[PDB]
Amino acid sequence: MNRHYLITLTPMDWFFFGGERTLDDGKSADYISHSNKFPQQSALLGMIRYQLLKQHNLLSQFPYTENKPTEKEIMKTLIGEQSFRMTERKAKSLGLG
RNA sequence: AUUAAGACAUUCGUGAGUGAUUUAUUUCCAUGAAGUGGCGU
Repeated sequence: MNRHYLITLTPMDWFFFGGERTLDDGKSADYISHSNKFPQQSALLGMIRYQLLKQHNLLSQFPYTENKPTEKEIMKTLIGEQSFRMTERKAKSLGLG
């Protein structure tokens, strides 16, 4: 009913985890891009959602579509209807699928 | 779907320009074209 897994990630090559991308904003990029030693938990959650959408073959491919609202419902109940945001940081549930 | 995706440390570039294997050095030093007469007593 509620199965728990342990997921181990083995780096097969050199990895790069993004930073602030800038000490300011506007249009500037950073000439030196530094790698965080750890990814954000948002990255882990998005990886889980993407892999779940890969197992159940419901992926967003090539320009743009509307994804067959029944498929929209199944994707909502699989991965949730929304990404990780800190607006719902006090919500009692993860809000995902 | 995850501070994400795309991005050759690459383009142009003669190991080239000036440079006498030249300067100094006697094929020279020593050396007899010389030696001897013979026989007919």
